[PDB]
Amino acid sequence: RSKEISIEVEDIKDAGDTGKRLLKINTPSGARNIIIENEDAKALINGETTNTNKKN
Amino acid sequence: RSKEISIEVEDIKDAGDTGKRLLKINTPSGARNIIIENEDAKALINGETTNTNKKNLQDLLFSDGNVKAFLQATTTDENKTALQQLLVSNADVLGLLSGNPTSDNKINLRTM
Repeated sequence: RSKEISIEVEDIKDAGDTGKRLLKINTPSGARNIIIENEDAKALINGETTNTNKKN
Repeated sequence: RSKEISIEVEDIKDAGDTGKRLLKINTPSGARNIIIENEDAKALINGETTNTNKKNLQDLLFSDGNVKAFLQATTTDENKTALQQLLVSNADVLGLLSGNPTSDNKINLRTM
């Protein structure tokens, strides 16, 4: 009868929507895409800014 | 096989690598260390920036190189010429600010 019963993210009944997205994410870039909504701030944190991002 | 299901993070089969690291983390600082890969951006968010972090953040924030030199408080004579042009529109006054006005600038500055 198995040994571990590896649950999945959606089995965690009091996890939040952003919380489940973060738990599923594999890389730091993916996490930043979830967490940072302001596109200019995200661009700064990614070290990749256009002239429009810089002005903003 | 059953007492209670006090599962652990690695029992969650479809959790991602970053997702499991975040679920295990205890503090906001730890979470920021996982999520933010750019060291200059992480330093800004932590409110703890070196002069190198500041210069690198200025590179992410501003496109104009003459403006960037001004913000670093280190300007060449070429940077100064360009910055003068952002600050003053009169061509004869720009001649004066250069320290080397042309003959025409000199005549016009006296008239002025």
